[PDB]
Amino acid sequence: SEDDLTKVLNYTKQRQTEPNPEYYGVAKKKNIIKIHLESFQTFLINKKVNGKEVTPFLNKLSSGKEQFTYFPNFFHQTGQGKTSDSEFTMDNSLYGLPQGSAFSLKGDNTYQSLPAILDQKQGYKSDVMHGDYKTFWNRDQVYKHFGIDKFYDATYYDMSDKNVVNLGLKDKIFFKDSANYQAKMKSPFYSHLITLTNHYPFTLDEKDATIEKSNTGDATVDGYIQTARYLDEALEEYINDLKKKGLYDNSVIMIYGDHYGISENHNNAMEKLLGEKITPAKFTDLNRTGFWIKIPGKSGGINNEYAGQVDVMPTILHLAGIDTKNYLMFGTDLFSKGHNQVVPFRNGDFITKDYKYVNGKIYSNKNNELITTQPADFEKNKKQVEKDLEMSDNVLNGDLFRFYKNPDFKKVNPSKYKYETGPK
Ligand SMILES: O=P([O-])([O-])OC[C@@H](O)CO
Ligand SMILES: [Mn+2]
Repeated sequence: SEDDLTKVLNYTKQRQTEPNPEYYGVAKKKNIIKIHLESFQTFLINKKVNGKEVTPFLNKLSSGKEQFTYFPNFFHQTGQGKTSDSEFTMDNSLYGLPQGSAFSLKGDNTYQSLPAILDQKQGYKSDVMHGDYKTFWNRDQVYKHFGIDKFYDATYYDMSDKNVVNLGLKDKIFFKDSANYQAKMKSPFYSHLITLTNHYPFTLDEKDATIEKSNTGDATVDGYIQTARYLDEALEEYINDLKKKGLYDNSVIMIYGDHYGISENHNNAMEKLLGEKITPAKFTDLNRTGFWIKIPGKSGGINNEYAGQVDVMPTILHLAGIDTKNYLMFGTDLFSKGHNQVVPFRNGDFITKDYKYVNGKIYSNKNNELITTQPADFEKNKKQVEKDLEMSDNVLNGDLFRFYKNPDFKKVNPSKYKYETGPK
């Protein structure tokens, strides 16, 4: 069993990259704000419906002219855990499980998570804010194992009828109250805001909508337009509030969609919306969920690197100026020249710069046309993908961090974390 840990540690060594000297430690001890966009897909970026931009603010950020670096080729790598899978991978650089939810099933495993590393190395206090109750997706248990200090769940927000839609709190009230909670925190903090409104079935009260539905006839797709617009507006206003509170300029700010909102069940309506048949290759391309990052002292831009949510943890750690040689991680720093441009999907599909592998076939990214002559690096890349998923599963199924005496990590005591019921 310590042998099983050893094999995984050895496996993750070869991909390790040196930080880019232009980015290394540039955000040391700066506040880090992480904004989750529920069910957000980047096919929305620059999209118009009835002549109106669905997501006008994120369109500005995605221009590269607004202090954020946008990655248009950034993919979620989630499975059945949905939001919890995305959270898991964002804070651990490990995959979720092939079936079921790592949060629900591995909630008392041992972890060496991002928030705990930031606390230990640099005195970061961590928090999550979310307008649902704390035991959904077993977050109450899981976050103590991650070493998250505070969890502002639904009990920190007014959950009256006028304030809720679908699963709970409306994003505009969420961001407004959350900005006010962040303004009262001590620096350095690591704050994760998880939104809720842009969630299946994508229902929005008429009085809240500012764009009309598309007219595909598919209620899911047509509704998604309105909730996506609403989230875009909530976010624009949130960024405004940060600027007013003095929490914008000197914060690392990251924004990301957690996973796709529109499944292959809606291929008819998506063909109408996007004006193209939704083939398996095309659906794979639509799994782009986006990453936007603003780093103090650095200009924004567009970076076309193919990458996944596994790459976020090592990127943040290198921005903080933390040496990561001893962390068991599957991703690599987005800003390093050695970044590994292969993105495994939970189902064994994967994408690279040049081609994608989807249900046992290879397609060129240029045109999504079938490739018949195997690329030079295909067997190497396919093997990496398969071994990545298997090795990550070995960590979760063997609870392998139990056997790791890591010179750069003090074991978390989960009983030291408690999330009290809020005033609301
Ligand atoms: O996992 P899902 O269903 O996308 O997200 C739901 C939640 O985050 C609710 O708390
Ligand atoms: Mn989600």
